[PDB]
Amino acid sequence: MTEYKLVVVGAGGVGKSALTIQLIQNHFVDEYDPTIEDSYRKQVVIDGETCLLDILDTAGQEEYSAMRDQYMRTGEGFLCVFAINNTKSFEDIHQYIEQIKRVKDSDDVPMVLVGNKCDLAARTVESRQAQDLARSYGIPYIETSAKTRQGVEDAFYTLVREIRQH
Ligand SMILES: Nc1nc2c(ncn2[C@@H]2O[C@H](COP(=O)(O)OP(=O)(O)NP(=O)(O)O)[C@@H](O)[C@H]2O)c(=O)[nH]1
Ligand SMILES: [Ca+2]
Ligand SMILES: [Ca+2]
Ligand SMILES: [Mg+2]
Repeated sequence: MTEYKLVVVGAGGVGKSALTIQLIQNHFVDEYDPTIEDSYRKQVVIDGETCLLDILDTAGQEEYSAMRDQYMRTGEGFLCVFAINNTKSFEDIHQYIEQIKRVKDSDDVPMVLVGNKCDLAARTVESRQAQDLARSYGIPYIETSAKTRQGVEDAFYTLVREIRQH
């Protein structure tokens, strides 16, 4: 079947694994469990087509930035996640996008900017500023909550569609 190599990237703690676990396993990891590198392969039906999601869940850890070039090379589409209650993760997310473009020698690589944790009250990143960043890059912006599942399928399936229409 058609396969989509998705990579989830972003600062530590933004909810990369929670987004993936919510998508693939229909539940929210309310727990501390840092990722090194994790891979999920789930066969889904998206707009009537059977396809294999091959999702690589990466580490936000401040080191491990050598293992990062290798999965950016192989990755087909990228979920670029920050948390709407963590301005630093937003500020850091431009650096991931830049590294994706450098490692893939392209600025037309399918990407979705994801503002996660949108259930929380103490938001520190306004949707308007996330909008501008996504617009400045030519990529959609989608807010998610891995806790309530809001926007989760939307974020991942839009990424698949960005790949399909690329
Ligand atoms: N309220 C809320 N908490 C969330 C959400 N997503 C993740 N969290 C919480 O935030 C923490 C970090 O989640 P996690 O998915 O492990 O983040 P990560 O980006 O995968 N971390 P790492 O880079 O270390 O692998 C956990 O306590 C998790 O339950 C969300 O959508 N809403
Ligand atoms: Ca290069
Ligand atoms: Ca181009
Ligand atoms: Mg994780």
